[PDB]
Amino acid sequence: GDRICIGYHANNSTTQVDTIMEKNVTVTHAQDILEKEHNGRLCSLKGVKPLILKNCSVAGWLLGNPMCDEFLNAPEWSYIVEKDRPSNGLCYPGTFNYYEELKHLMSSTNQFEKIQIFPRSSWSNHDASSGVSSACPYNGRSSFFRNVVWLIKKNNVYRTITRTYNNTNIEDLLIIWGIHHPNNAAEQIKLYQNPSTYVSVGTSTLNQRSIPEIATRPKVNGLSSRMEFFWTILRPNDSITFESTGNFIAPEYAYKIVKKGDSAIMKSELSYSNCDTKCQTPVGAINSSMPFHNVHPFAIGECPKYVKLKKLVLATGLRNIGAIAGFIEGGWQGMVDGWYGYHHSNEQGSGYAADKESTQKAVDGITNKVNSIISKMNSQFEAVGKEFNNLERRIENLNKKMEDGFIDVWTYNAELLVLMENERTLDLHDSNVKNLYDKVRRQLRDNAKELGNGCFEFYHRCDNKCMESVRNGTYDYPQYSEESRLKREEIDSGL
Amino acid sequence: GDRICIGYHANNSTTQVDTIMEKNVTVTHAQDILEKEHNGRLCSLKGVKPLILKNCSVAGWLLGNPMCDEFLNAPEWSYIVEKDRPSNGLCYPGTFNYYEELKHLMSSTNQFEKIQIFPRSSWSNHDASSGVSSACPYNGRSSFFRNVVWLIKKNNVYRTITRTYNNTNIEDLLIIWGIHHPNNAAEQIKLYQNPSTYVSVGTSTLNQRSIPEIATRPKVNGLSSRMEFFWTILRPNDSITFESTGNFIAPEYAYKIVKKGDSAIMKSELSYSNCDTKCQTPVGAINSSMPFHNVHPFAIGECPKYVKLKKLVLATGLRNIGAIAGFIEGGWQGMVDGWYGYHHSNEQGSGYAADKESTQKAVDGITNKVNSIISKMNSQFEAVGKEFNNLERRIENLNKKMEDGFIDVWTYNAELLVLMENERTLDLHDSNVKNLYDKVRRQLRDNAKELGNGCFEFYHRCDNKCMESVRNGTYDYPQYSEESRLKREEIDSGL
Amino acid sequence: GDRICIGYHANNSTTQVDTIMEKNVTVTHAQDILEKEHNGRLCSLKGVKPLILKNCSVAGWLLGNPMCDEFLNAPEWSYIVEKDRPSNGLCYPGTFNYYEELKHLMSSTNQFEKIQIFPRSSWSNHDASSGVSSACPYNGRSSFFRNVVWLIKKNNVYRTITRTYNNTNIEDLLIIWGIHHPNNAAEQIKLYQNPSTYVSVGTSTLNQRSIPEIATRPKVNGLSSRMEFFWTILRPNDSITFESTGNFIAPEYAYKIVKKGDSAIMKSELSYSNCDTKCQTPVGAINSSMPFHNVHPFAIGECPKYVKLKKLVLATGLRNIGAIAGFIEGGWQGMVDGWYGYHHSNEQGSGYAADKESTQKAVDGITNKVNSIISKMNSQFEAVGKEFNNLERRIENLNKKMEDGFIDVWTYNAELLVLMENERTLDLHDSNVKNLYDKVRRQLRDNAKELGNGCFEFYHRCDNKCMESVRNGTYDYPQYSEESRLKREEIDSGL
Repeated sequence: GDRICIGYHANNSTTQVDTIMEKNVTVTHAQDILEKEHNGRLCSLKGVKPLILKNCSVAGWLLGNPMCDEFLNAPEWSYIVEKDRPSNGLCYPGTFNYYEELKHLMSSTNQFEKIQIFPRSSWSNHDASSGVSSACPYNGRSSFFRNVVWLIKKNNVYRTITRTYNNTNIEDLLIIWGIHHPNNAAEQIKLYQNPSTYVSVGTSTLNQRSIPEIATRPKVNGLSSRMEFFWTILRPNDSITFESTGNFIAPEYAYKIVKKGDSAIMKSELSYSNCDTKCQTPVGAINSSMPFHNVHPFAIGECPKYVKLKKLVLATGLRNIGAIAGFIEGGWQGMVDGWYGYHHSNEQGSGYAADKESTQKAVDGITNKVNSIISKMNSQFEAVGKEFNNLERRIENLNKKMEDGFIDVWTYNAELLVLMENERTLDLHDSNVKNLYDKVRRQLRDNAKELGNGCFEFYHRCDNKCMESVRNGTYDYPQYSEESRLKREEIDSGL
Repeated sequence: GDRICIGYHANNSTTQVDTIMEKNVTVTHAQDILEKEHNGRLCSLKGVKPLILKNCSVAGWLLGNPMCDEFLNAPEWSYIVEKDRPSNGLCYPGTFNYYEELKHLMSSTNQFEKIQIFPRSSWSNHDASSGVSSACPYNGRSSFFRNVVWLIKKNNVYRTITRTYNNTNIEDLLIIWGIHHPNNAAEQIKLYQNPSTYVSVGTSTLNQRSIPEIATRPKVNGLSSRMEFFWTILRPNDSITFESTGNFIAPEYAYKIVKKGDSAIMKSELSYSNCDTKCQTPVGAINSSMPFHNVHPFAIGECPKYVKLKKLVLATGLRNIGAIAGFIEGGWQGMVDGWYGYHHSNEQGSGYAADKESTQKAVDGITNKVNSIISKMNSQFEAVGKEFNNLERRIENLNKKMEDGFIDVWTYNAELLVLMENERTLDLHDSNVKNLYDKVRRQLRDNAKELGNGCFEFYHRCDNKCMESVRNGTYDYPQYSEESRLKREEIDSGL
Repeated sequence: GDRICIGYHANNSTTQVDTIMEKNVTVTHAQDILEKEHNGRLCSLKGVKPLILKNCSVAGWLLGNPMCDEFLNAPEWSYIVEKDRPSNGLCYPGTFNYYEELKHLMSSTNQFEKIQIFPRSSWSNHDASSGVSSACPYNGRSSFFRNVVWLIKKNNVYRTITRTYNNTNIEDLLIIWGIHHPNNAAEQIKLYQNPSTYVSVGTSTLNQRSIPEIATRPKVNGLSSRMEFFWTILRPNDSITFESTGNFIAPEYAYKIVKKGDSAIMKSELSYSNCDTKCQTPVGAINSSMPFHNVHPFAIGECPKYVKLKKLVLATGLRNIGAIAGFIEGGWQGMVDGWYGYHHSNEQGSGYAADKESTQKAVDGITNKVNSIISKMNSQFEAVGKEFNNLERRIENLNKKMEDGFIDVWTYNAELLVLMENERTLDLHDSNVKNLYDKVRRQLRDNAKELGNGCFEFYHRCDNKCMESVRNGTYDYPQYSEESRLKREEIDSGL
């Protein structure tokens, strides 16, 4: 009898970590840091709803394709949701110049107020009612974009238009107009009389004469004529003036840009649910508590940072071992309120006391290391949505390589960070047990025999209140030096 | 007599590694991981040949510059090889609209099938034979692009063309046409009669009237007129219709895009050899066995990852030391089938036994660390070739900075990874010898004296079959405790 | 009496470092590596001055806006300085085609030589003197760009211009011309007679007919007409020919590109001072001695690498502790010419000798580790300035994300590098003290008692010239083995 042992925590845990060196390493304690679940709904972003375009495209909405619903309330949004291939775009076929630029402008803007600038009834000298087509049904009748006017010759006359709007607002105004490209020369004259026409737009920034390009094209949504649209931002206290002799698709309404800020155009097939999140992805929303996720790269909100991994587990405690007598043979499930500690084995004692001056010293710098790790990726790359047209493949690929590029880097970074100070979290625990041992050996010197198992046997009488002298770093050799002085010469001369 | 020593491997190796701390550190074993050789040929890519354009540019090929050879067989390719400045481009001078976009389309496509769409003999109302020029010799005669037709007024008449092709194929069709820009008004009328002409193209996606731009320009390849070309992808079950009153350079043949996939347009001056590779660079092919190379950034195939370094050597074993008696003084060339081990020195023995329960435990986690390192760069940036025209410098520089950017990052990553767990591979070996020592000391306790050289001398009789008791972690103190009990009191009372 | 202790340096230092584990860790020695000061001036770059555009924009300079001063001396520059919103741009309002491309060309070019190509007095058949406007005052009179000529009908005639310049120079020539867009058809005819006009330019590379676009626009700087400018680089031994029937704004002077190289267009509000630097940022210049700075991302010259941090401090020495008797209790302010060492305590001695064979061995591999760290970021991303127009937002954001992207990566890299081998610099010092201790224990074996405080007491007579035997690794056990042999049996049998 008369012993003392130095050992470490063990427990029911089966949590597993990885390092550079080893795969699958059972530990006492560890934190998962990778979110891999989503709710598969689309939700508001911290109280603020998305604009859900339904089966409509941004052009359908902005121009007022009769099939799309205007948002009369002038709502603010958190993001914009567009199906992958919407069905309500340019119902009248044609092009929409710098369309993807306009889409990118939407991503920095959060609220529109639709404003009349040219009332549909103020073109006394032209027909403002015949401009409808079988390509734009509203309740089955022929119709047309609601926010622009197909101007057409009145009484076989087309008096040359010159008309100005002064932006007397505080806000930028987004204005859209268009031009008509007919099938053939008979169709031009039947609509706008004057055989040779133009649409001229002027601001302080933009100067543009535009000309009808007559060709013979396939029937899209039923027609061969096309309609090409343009757009501009009119700054405050600037004016715009349109002049045309035919083919001019006039704006009636402009869009006040009333709130700029963080927004997004998310391609998703889902629809709205009564639900709120801090983080939305196109295939559902995230419980943004953990620092990394792998659900989707195009997540918006206050989000965890995206890494392409299947698991990412931080180690925080010991490995896990029976495990009898001392630290060399494993850890003690019998220690509970501490990570490293002791075992009495006394004239009176049993054992299992924890050294908390190095146990909370350990839970100190690892829970301080833990969030230090989370915060140094505070600045990690978040991807941003963008679109490109069939003649901008190179930049679309440039953009794609850049975003895959950074995700790969940051995925490597995140993994190598966990793998590495996982190996140093464990290498610390070992070093912490090994140093507990040396602080008791450096006090109990002559008066004890090193058992080689991580325990010591005492050449003296110990006493319970003297084995806190060793736990407290207080044990004085002299006060029982003279009792050990004699007993050991008895072993050298025992049996 | 009566000793035992603990030591490590040493060998004839002169291989050298680096760490954060030290340069040039001789080791027993190490793996080079950086490929720096190439064969200077161009080869097929795993059975599949490159399309070698010879002295021709992609436009020369596609349009059929009489100097370039068509590929009648409709072959599939692995990559496309274009000299840096080809000599057979637009032999008739002019421009080729969105040329670099078309080049980028080639990089995702692997096979064309040339298809007639408008046979050269089906333009009854126009001259299809006079359209040749002295800028396009074939065997010294005047000639012209073979895949397009220079249509010219027949009998001083130019009846207005309107002609349609319906893509009744499964595949995308690449179609090329062009327009003619003459020197002066006399030259327009002499060719196409009608003084004012146009070329109109329509699909469901594209609408384009095109107009002859007459100017007075320098003589390129001998002429002052120019010819401007356009192109489009016609989707399946879509049609295209061309309408023109003059200056129209008609397509005869279209290109079926019959195989899309991984391809590339490699600028290289070399020519084909009878040779095959897993990895091709513009200056030669790579023996793609090692994980990194530094031959060229624009390598394609299954390739090692590119880093801008001159050397990259992983450490896998001990440093390398004579080195007499114990581990404190160096390692033992006399140990051979193991990294760490022992030395007998017995009543009967000599020495040199290896501790394999920690020697393959070491070759375990380092050859497991080795390929763990290679695989975490599985996702490292591979560069992709792109071209830009003289008015897209900014993006070309954007693209260049991005690709240099990522290479710099991944070069830093690769180096810091080797340097760092090189220092921990060695720091492991030290720790492994130092722990072998402690497992024999923790068993042979009283019955041996620590010599300070990494050896122990026995206060008892050892026995060969008891010095595997120490190698096996089986040595019991008691079975010869009583013999050492006495001998040591004899030293304290010896001479 | 009769002792010896092993300990480490301590000092007056209060310098603090960080690691992954701990914040704020006092040390003996450390190097700051982050520059955070600037002088707030703009200076020459290693003898070579900037071109300071003052209240002028690159277009104002190049075209010769009467308000901007030509640089008659043909100076070379190091960078170009442009205010954020200059006030002297196109004084005559209009556009400048591919303006941002031209700005990007300036960044690779270092010297212009202005060259006459078409003297203002060589247009016999047109008025070369009436082309001035109230939008371009020089000393209050009406004036105009000095490097281009507003050509106007002479005597109600406008003879069709055709005029050629052959670039007979070694250098690329930058040439600028323009076209005039009038208010209305009355204004066209009053200036250039011929109602329908064009401006045609031809080189071997460029073919361009250009047409006046008459519209009704707001009054910018007082006018509603606009003027649109173009530009091209004419290669050596190529020619350019302009042909026009009206509205043609002719070049008089071209710019020889006489020196290409490293340059930049820095947006800054400051002005020149008599001052020189190796590194300039828009808000001032940097003392480019340290390896990192955080002053500004758009710094040019030989510069430290930019990281977004507030501090970055390398550890190079010990932590800092009284600290009495041995290494377990702290370090000794009394050791001065060394990091680790000893303390005599002798029949004659006092103490405090330094072990320099492991002290310069330590200052060796850390000052070798220090600059190894600085050099592995030799290849770190340096940002490059670029501009984009209101219809290139997507790429501007692409460009912005790329440059923020790399800065974030390299900022993470730099921090994780310091934090990590700070922890291994300190973990080395500990290991170095702990190994000093073992080399004296492995020699003084039986003849000394381990005190547990990092000191040993001698069972023998020591001698000053024998306690360099322990510092030199020379101490032989035998020469005083027999004196200790006896004394220790006296302790076991003392009182």
